[PDB]
Amino acid sequence: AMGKCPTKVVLLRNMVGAGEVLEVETKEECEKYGKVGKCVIFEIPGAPDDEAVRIFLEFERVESAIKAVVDLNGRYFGGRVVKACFYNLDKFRVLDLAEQV
Repeated sequence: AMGKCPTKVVLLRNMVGAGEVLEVETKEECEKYGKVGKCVIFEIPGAPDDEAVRIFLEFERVESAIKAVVDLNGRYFGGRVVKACFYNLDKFRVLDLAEQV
């Protein structure tokens, strides 16, 4: 599974439903793990409520991404259980953000 392979890009699922609108706020929260290159919120218009909103964080170093996944996977956030994993760097760069993880 793509989600298990360590990269600089972290995918956060089930952090919020559709919607609200966060990119600056999540990015600011994830600075504790290290420098964040960018943050992309992608909404799948399907879609199960715990998979509708994908939040991507590209860290400047892989160390920061790993720390974030370990710290946030399984975390309780406003009644929701967050799923954190890695995402393929190449897929992220061409904005192919709907891949199975």
